Amino acid sequence: PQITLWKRPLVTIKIGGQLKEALLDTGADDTVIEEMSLPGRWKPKMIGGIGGFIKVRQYDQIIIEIAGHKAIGTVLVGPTPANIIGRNLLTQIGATLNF
Amino acid sequence: PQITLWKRPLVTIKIGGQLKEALLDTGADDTVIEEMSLPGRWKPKMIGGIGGFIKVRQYDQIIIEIAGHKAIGTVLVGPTPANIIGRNLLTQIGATLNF
Ligand SMILES: CCCC[C@H](NC(=O)[C@H](C)NC(=O)[C@H](CCC(=O)O)NC(=O)[C@H](Cc1ccccc1)NC[C@H](CC(C)C)NC(=O)[C@@H](NC(=O)[C@@H](N)CCCNC(N)=[NH2+])C(C)C)C(N)=O
Ligand SMILES: [Cl-]
Ligand SMILES: [Cl-]
Ligand SMILES: [Cl-]
Ligand code: NA
Repeated sequence: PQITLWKRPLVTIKIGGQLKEALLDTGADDTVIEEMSLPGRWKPKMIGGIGGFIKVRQYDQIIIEIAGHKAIGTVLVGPTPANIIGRNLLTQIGATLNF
Repeated sequence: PQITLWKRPLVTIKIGGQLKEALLDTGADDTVIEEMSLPGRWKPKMIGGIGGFIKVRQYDQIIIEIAGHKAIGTVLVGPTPANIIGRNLLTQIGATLNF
C-alpha cells in the first residue's frame, strides 16, 4: 500500500497469536513492543529515544505479521509509549519512504 | 527520491539559515531540532517518547528546506538527541510509506 502521513501510520500486527496496533516508524532502528510474553530466552539491550535510555528485553527470531506481511526477526519488549515497527522489520516487508 | 531503510533515512535540511542533518521519522508527530535560535514568539511544550519527556520551545510558521523541498510549519527546539523531521512537515513534501 501507499500510506500518507496526515495521521499516524498505524497498522495491525500479529505476534504470539495476538493482534495489536503498531506504528510504522522510520526513525526507529529497532522494533519495540509493550510488555507481553514471548517464547525463548532474552538478552539485555539499552535503547535511546527522545527522553533518554531504557532497558528492554531482546527476543531474536520472533515471527510477526505486519499489515499482512510476514517478518521473522528481533523484537524488543519494554516500557514504550507505543508499539513501534522499526527499520529491522520495515526492511523485511519491503517498505520505502518516497517523496 | 525513494529512500530504502537499510540505513537511517538522513537528509540535509536548511533551517534558520543553517544546514543540518535530520532523520525522516514517520513515528514522530512533530519536528524537533537541537538547540538553536529561531525568529518570533515561542511557547513551552513537553514532548515524549522512549525514555520519557523533554521540554522544548514551540515556534510556529517556520520555513525549512528538506532535501531541497521547502515546507512551512511548527518546529520544536530543545535537547533532542537527534534532529527529527516529523509528520507535520513530511506531509508537506508529499512523503509516503510504500510496501
Ligand atoms: C547504532 C545503534 C546504537 C544504539 C541502538 N539504537 C537506539 O537506541 C536507536 C538509535 N533508537 C532509536 O532509533 C529510537 C527507537 C528505539 C530503537 O530503535 O531502539 N528512535 C526514536 O526514539 C525516534 C527518535 C530518535 C531517533 C534516534 C535517536 C533518538 C531519538 N522517535 C520515535 C518515537 C516514537 C514514539 C511512539 C515513542 N517518536 C518520538 O519520540 C516523537 N514523539 C511523538 O511524536 C509523541 N508526541 C508521540 C508519542 C509519545 N507518547 C505520549 N505523549 N503519550 C518525538 C521525536 C517528537 C541501541 N541503543 O541498541
Ligand atoms: Cl531483525
Ligand atoms: Cl505544523
Ligand atoms: Cl497527500
Ligand atoms: Na512564528
